[PDB]
Amino acid sequence: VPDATRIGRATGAKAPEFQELYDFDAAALTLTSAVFPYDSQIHRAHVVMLTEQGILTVEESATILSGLAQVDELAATDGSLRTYLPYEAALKRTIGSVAGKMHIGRSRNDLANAGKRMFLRDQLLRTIEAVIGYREAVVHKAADHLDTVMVVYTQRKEAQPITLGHYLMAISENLAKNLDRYRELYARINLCPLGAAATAGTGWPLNRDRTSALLGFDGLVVNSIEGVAGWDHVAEHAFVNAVFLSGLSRLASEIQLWSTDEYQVAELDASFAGTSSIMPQKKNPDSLERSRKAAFAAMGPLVGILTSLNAIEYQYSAARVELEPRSIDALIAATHAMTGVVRTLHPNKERMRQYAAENYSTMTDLTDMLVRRVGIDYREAHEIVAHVVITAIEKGIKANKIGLDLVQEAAVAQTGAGINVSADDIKDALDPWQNVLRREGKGMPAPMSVKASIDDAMAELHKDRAWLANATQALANAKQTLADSVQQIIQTDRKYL
Amino acid sequence: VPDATRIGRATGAKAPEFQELYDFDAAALTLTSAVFPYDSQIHRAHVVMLTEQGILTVEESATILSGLAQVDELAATDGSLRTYLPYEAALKRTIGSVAGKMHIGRSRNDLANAGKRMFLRDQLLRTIEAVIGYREAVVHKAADHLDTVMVVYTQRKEAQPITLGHYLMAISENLAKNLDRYRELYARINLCPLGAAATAGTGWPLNRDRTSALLGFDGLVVNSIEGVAGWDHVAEHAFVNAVFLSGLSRLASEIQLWSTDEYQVAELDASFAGTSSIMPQKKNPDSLERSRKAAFAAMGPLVGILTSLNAIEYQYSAARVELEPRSIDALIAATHAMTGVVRTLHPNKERMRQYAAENYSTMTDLTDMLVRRVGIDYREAHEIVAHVVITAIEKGIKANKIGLDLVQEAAVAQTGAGINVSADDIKDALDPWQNVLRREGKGMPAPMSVKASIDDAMAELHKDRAWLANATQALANAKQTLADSVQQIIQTDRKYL
Amino acid sequence: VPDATRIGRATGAKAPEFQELYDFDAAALTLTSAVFPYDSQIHRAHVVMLTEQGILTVEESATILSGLAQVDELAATDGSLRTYLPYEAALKRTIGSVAGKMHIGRSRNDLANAGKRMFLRDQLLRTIEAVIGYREAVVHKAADHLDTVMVVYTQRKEAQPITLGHYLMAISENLAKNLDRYRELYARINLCPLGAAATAGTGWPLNRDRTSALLGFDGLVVNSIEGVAGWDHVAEHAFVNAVFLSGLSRLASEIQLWSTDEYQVAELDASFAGTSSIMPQKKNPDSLERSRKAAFAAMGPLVGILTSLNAIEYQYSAARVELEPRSIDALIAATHAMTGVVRTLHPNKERMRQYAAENYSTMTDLTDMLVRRVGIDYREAHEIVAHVVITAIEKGIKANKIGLDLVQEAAVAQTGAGINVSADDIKDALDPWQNVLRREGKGMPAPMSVKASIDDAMAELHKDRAWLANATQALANAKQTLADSVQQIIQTDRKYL
Amino acid sequence: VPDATRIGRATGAKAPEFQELYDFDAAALTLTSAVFPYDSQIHRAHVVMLTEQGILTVEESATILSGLAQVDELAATDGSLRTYLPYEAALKRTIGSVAGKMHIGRSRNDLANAGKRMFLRDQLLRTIEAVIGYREAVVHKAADHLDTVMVVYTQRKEAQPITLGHYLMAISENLAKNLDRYRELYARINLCPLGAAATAGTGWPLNRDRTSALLGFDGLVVNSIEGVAGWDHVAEHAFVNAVFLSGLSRLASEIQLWSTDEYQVAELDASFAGTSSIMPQKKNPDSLERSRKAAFAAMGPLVGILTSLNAIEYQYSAARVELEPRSIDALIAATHAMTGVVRTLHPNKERMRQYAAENYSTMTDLTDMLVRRVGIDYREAHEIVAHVVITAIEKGIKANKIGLDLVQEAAVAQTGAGINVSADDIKDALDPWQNVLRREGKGMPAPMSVKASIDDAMAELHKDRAWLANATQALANAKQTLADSVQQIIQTDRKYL
Ligand SMILES: O=C(O)/C=C/C(=O)O
Ligand SMILES: O=C(O)/C=C/C(=O)O
Ligand SMILES: O=C(O)/C=C/C(=O)O
Ligand SMILES: O=C(O)/C=C/C(=O)O
Repeated sequence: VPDATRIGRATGAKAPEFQELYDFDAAALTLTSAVFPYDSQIHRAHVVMLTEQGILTVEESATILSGLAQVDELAATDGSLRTYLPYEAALKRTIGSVAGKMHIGRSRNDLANAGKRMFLRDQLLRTIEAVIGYREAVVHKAADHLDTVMVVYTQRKEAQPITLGHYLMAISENLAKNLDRYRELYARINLCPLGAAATAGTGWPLNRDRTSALLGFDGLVVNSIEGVAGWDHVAEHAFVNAVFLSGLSRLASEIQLWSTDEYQVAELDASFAGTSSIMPQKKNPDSLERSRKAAFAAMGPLVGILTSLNAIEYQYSAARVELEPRSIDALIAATHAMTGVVRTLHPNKERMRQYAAENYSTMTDLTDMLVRRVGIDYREAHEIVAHVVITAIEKGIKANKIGLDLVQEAAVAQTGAGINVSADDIKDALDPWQNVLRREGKGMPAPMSVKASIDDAMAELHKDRAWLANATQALANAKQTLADSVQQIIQTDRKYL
Repeated sequence: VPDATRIGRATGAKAPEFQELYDFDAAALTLTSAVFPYDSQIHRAHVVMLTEQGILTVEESATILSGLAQVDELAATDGSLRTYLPYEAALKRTIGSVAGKMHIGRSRNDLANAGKRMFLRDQLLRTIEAVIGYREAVVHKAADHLDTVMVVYTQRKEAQPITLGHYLMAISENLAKNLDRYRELYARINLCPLGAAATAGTGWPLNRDRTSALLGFDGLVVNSIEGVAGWDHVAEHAFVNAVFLSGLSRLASEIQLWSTDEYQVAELDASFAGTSSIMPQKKNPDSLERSRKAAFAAMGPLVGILTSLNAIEYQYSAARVELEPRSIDALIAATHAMTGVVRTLHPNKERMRQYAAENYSTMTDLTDMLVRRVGIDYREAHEIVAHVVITAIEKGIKANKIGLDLVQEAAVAQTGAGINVSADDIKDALDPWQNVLRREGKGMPAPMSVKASIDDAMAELHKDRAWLANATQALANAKQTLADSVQQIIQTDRKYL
Repeated sequence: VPDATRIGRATGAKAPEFQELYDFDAAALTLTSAVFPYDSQIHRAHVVMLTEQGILTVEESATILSGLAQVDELAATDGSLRTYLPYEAALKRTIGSVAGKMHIGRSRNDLANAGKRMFLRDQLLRTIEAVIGYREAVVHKAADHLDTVMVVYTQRKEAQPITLGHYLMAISENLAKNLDRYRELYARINLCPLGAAATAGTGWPLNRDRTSALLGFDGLVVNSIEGVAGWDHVAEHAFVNAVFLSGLSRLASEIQLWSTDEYQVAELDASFAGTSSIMPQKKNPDSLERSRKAAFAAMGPLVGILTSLNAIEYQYSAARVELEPRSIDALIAATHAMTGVVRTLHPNKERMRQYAAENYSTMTDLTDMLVRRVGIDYREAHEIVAHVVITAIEKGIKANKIGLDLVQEAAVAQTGAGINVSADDIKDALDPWQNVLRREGKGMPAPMSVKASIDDAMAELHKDRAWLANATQALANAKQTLADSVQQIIQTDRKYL
Repeated sequence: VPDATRIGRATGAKAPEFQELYDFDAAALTLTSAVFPYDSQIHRAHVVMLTEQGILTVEESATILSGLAQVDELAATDGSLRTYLPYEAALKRTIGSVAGKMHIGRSRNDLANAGKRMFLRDQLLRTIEAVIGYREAVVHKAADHLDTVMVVYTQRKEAQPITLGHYLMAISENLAKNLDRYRELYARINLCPLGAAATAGTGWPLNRDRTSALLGFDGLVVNSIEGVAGWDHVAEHAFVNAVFLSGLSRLASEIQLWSTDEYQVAELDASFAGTSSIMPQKKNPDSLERSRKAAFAAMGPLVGILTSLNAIEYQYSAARVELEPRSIDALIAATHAMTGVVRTLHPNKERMRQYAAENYSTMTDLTDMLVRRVGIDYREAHEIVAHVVITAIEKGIKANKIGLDLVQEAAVAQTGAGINVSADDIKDALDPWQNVLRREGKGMPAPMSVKASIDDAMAELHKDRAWLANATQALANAKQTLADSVQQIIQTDRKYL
């Protein structure tokens, strides 16, 4: 059975990244099912620490640890075992009364806070990975379009000539700062609240540092109230998602206008567009609009979470709103979709140049030339060139057809006086590519300036990947260190007891 | 004329911090009037750079710079001159046509982005200052209440014994992370977009680094589109305000419950409470409720800003929502009010202790003691002690009156078997102060543990103040460097030209 | 296997309404799966109308209609068939090329708008039913507590004496107005956009009224753009949900304070409370806090939907955010939970009376008595009684122990003059039940006044149920009328063709 | 001094409605100053009722009423007198101790709730007036453009031919339903809470109906708790503002795309456009973007209000967020601005027609013609015409140049078979005006169908104005009835006492 939406102008298959936008909602896990595997890691790390602190015997610990493996497999198909007390009771039915001792010095409150942090932690690295891939495609695309002259817009009106590469590097700088936000957030998510128990700690002599290290945390949530009442990292995760996706909506919207039947300065790759069930001419920006949809929806969790925090005391509370898997899955799908949109975008270079040459985005350079050549102030030069545009539009004269006669008329009609410039000055001022070349300072569209920004971004991207690789490897090491400690307890018991 | 609200139980005057909550709304500036002084600084810094780049003659520059001082004073009483083009036109009427040259290589777009950043920058240091003062009062208050035994709550139910000092250090840790958020934000606000002009830079050879340095920025917004389209720092400023104030609402709510007629474990200082026009018995938490009001209201700008970014392209746009002075003023007023609330709070130490001793928050330690002494698992010990509580409540027996007989009954009724513990074990387990002393690990309420957290917080507070002092001094130095460069141009012209 | 959370003080099973709060998230349908059955109703109603308009032959219509039944059953187990074009293609594979004719004069745009309206329509009647059951329990509970004297609070401080019945009838009036909001919304949801096709209608001679009537709509969305671009009913549905649940959060919060260990003026029924895995004394308000959680979360869809509308043009758009089943399911679960909370709530009548008599909520009546008996203005009487309270608190004198001596002292100390009232006047003024009886105007807590409000509410509830019964029956009639028309076409073909 | 922004292409003056967008922020009142005049009306109405109930003597009443006039005039220049207790104290200093008796049976709680309702009530009629003027301009504009053929868009892609009049009547239907929302809200705002006093009523025998009638309310908020705790009408006012403005943003956005340099199918009137300080060619949609800005900002109050309600109990609370004058003023300014935008919009009729004829929006009619003429199913006809478009685009053939040859090729290439249609069938199918004429059902763009919608809208507008006139006159009558009752008391005292 084929994809029934790939009819008419919707040729070929959906790009896989495009298809993600349609699949994440039905495939998303509940928070309970997403967090459960991390809870079972906490059970092991907590039991190991209890053993090392002499609170559990090795026999007790080994019996518990082996039971966890059994119940975990039961919970793979029995969802009722994915919350704590049902899980603890199933462990009791599996290994006996000793199961109850794994909760010594512990509560559902610090267990849940820690487990949710571990889930958000992995999802944050997953997000940073996707955002890096987004930035990579943006920069790589820019490197191929240093000569792609086109107009930049302000207030949805043509402003001045730039290049497509110059535009994309604005997105690169946006993404660099959102990656900073995410990395800054990671340092606050990756703190271990275990040891706070209900909210006040415990009399049992826990080693909170050992539990934290075994679970991959880089530090503690120290105060025990903050350990269970702390929720700002959840709100912040929701916010960075929201603000990052607002910039993704803006690019999607920008490309959607580029790809209107009226602009026709860019076209979506067939693999990122759909069509209509009724209108055969439609090549619809489904990828862009469903990406924006996800950006709008990300407003919801942010408001729900902050509302819930505004509604309570500084306590553990079951009334706090969560950041759910389906919200994060939507962000990833949208980020992947726009990664592919950018990679496969087809700019219409000729029409881009045509607009730059014909639709008066070069008038600023004409104004600047008057100021530079004859020394009038900018406001006076501005009034003259404005008159040029008004007259040119009235007469149907494209910007690249503006000449000495029209400029002299405007100056006379506006000041009563001619103005001392040549037809070559005017010609050079109205050449959109010369407009680009002259804008060669930092962050400006001249190829050498955009090229420099690309070089800096490629260096920053290397550091982005390095930060991600180190954070990921640190978690993998701790997770392996924990698995080793678990088997060693089990082997010690099997061998000597 | 006296404060007519200070009647009956509302004795004395409002604390000044309390009064701030009533004054900020009517006293708040428009964004235009708040940003205008920074725009005039930009005019000077931009003109200086134009002069150093040989774009303006010294005569032109000096004439402009002296005119700015004149128009600035006019704008002190003529609000119509607080937007750019009216200001430029007034400068033209004051010094002549040369006024128009101060806009060379510049736009309202990068002028406004930079000016708003300078405003938010100062307001961010103002906020960091206030939050530091908030944390100082919280830590200083904690240092005086290491022995103030009281219950901590979870889900608005008494949980376990702690101390007031232990609770306040949860707030200290919350504020430390919000100070990190604010400092992280500062690095993104303190970037200079000047030189982007409309959105694509300019052909004029500007020195963007010089303009940035003269205005106190620590770096550039490089890409010219990002310079004018960039708005994420505004959304982020709104967010940190929102999440920080949500924690302030939670403390306000916590104290409001403490100070209910039913809890009576704390009382507001008369200078932070009001009364009713009809009910003479009322001592109302006006300070707390208007502080929460400001926290709820801070949700608004965050949503408005993010909505506006989700609604546009990655362009300069006049449709973007701003963070306004009155919102920031509300945060400061609430932060100052809660600073004073915490400083002057009157805890009722005797009733705090009474609840800890009588209302069963010590049952966990009783449970832990069974596990420790006889070795039963925690779940079984938990069921027994639960039976103790049920029976004690039925019989009207306060927790500190629970003895050997009642514990043995519960064990028998629940397991058919007695349990091997002494009356001294039970007595020690139900002593709320011993509950506190036993919780002596990291972040737990034992005095030595809270004392350690205070010591660390005092060290962190020293670094908070140091970061603030350095950031503030850097702006003062640049502002003085700019004033010097302005006079030197004016003096050079007066002397030689 | 038993409910492992029902341990210790969590006796018995969860009330079913309580359990709903734990089940709705994992059980919720996607919007696609929830809307799909309504789409298949639209296919039938649209085909019937095409037949009656002579666009389809009876043979064609009968073949299509019988195929719909076959594909519907396939889609019961094949989720891929729950969007239109896969469904249309499966119908094609089932009955042949004629399947494509069911889309004549139609689009996915007006099909989806109509199908989602039908879904929200049924969910709105479901919500109105639940809210009615909520109000019924509130009023019925009030009828049993006309004598249950207790204090009302303002700003979380005891204010004046009322009754529990009086408080609950405030909730009844709140719910009456939310039922008006919902009924007003229903009239805007129950409009049929079918016939708009893509956005501009069609050349085919459709009978839009017939399609609308067959699907239970009470009218048309006339303009074809509004038919597909119209989305305000979705935003409004989200809003009424949000504001209704904010009042439910406020009642939940009110009861949670009542049931604190410090108030102890009400207690949750065991079937609506939980306990702690660590603290055996906990009787936790899980029902209340998860109900508030749902109220906070309802903020999310409202913001997401409105953001998406603010982000587009007045067009059909795939970027619009939806109101999803899981959000509505959460509201129902919370409404059912609070319905049972109210029904089974255990007020502590004796302690309610004690607070009313002892904690100075009667001071207003004492003030009013001075004004009435000696004729002083209210502000002067207020200052005297305030002095009474201050002195009584200082001396540890409960309000019901205030006598002639203390009142005369305050008057002297405050005015230098005694005051002409008797000890019987004071006694009557400080009697909390007399406070209630004297408040006998409209909407006041006196039994006869609350009884009147109950009578009016019982009459309004009869009209609520009548409106719901009529709306529900109208849909059932249209749905049966449609099923009949479908079989008749099928029978006509089988018999004559 | 001229408007310095009216330079270059920004010719003439701003339209006054355009200028409103720049003035409302600095001119907006605080809520305190906006509500104060209504509070003084309440003082009079409450005193009158106290007199009629025999609680005040005529001498007392007359002395108070005359003092109110004096203090009101003082408060015109002394803002400190615009809150109750300062006002009451100034009245005391003016007429003596008797001033305190105006507060008998009353609180700041029900005074403030009622006063804010009266303010929102007037602002709601002001809003309904503005929205009516908005709808009038939309319908009147539509009546002049029944022949203005143009394409409608879906997903920002050309869809099918319509007319400008047809598009505007979608807005008319949107506004009709928002007027229903506002009128429905009015019935809930226009309820009087006076008589609730603090929250529990009073022992004084007030006539709540008389006070309500004197102040223009159409009924009571009955229950006294609901009278002071009730806030849903504030949230609802914020919501209708938000959803109404979201539709205004969508029209603004739609027109902004129409007026891009690339569409060029409409142009703003010079009086609703601005220009750039740097780019002389700019004709900027400042009116549209600042209108959308106000729509985004309206999200803020809605979220702040609902958050505050979610944060409290069902009590009077000072923590509740308000709907402020500046938010309402922004809506009015945006509504007035878009009223003028629509009135003065310059459609480019020739280019509108050109797009309709050339850019393939007529392909649906071509598809429908195949189905109608040869009887193939719609999906097969759709695939053929899709092939026509693909081939036509490849060959650069405008839609109106598609002929018999190209259609036969597509049919052959796609089915191997020709198709039995004439060149005249194709020609008629591709004629965009015939596309419009054929869409003649209800709500479709055919002139006779749009004309009918206009006739119905003109009838509905007459009823809109009639509802507004009646509501306004009812308030004017009550306000005059109150002024008369005040003088009569004053005259009775002056004459006989
Ligand atoms: O699939 C449809 O029926 C319409 C799609 C569109 O609006 O382009
Ligand atoms: O000032 C009043 O009238 C009431 C205050 C309160 O509710 O406590
Ligand atoms: O279930 C727990 O571990 C704690 C519950 C509570 O905070 O009361
Ligand atoms: O006024 C300016 O400087 C730029 C305006 C624009 O972006 O069009």
